[PDB]
Amino acid sequence: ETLTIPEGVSVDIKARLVTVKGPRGVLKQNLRRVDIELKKQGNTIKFIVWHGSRKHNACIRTAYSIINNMIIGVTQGFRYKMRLVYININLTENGTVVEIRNFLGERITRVIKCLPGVTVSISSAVKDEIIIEGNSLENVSQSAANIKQICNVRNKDGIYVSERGNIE
RNA sequence: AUGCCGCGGAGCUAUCAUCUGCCGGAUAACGGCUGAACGCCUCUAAGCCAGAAUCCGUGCCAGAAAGCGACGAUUUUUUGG
Repeated sequence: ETLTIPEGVSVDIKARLVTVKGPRGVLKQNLRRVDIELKKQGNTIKFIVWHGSRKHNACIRTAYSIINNMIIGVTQGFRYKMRLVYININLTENGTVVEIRNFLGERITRVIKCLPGVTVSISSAVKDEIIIEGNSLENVSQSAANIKQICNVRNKDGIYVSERGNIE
């Protein structure tokens, strides 16, 4: 369990931080969640443990898995497919905020502001599918979950969601 | 002991009259995201969102008579300063 580092990646450890750099951009996360020592070998990262408890088995895994996500985020995307199921539905909003209209004919108009590093490009490749992309896996999925949650139906057709993937 | 009756300005007064009465934050229940342990799964393990007439504020009332600031003039040619 010594994950390595690809070409053109600068991993730095500083007060339990991960700040990997990449041509796609910069993406960082606070890792003040693991009480296990971190050692940087230059081309690989190793998580030594010493007589840990049961919770130590989880922590090294959680630190490891989040480590892997930063590495994929160097020069790879995190595209998510959306779905619009229906009264028809429409999306019209600019920038990193998304608005929904005619959701089951409701007069209300909702607003959804995506987290930094998550962008919508109002896809037109196919009917009823808007790609959402970015590097931060947490924010990219969090923005997508926010759109689904706010598109709620009360009392009781249901509105589902498509698959995932990578881009770039 | 306001003698009695009509009207009676002013004032007082009427849900018998008229005017005026917000939006911010943190949450509960509960629901999602990144993610494990228990090599899979799963909202939880750290964390991040969303969230009620709830709670805390801004707003409204008082203003500490022993909380405080800015500013003005400083007994007038007697006498005091």
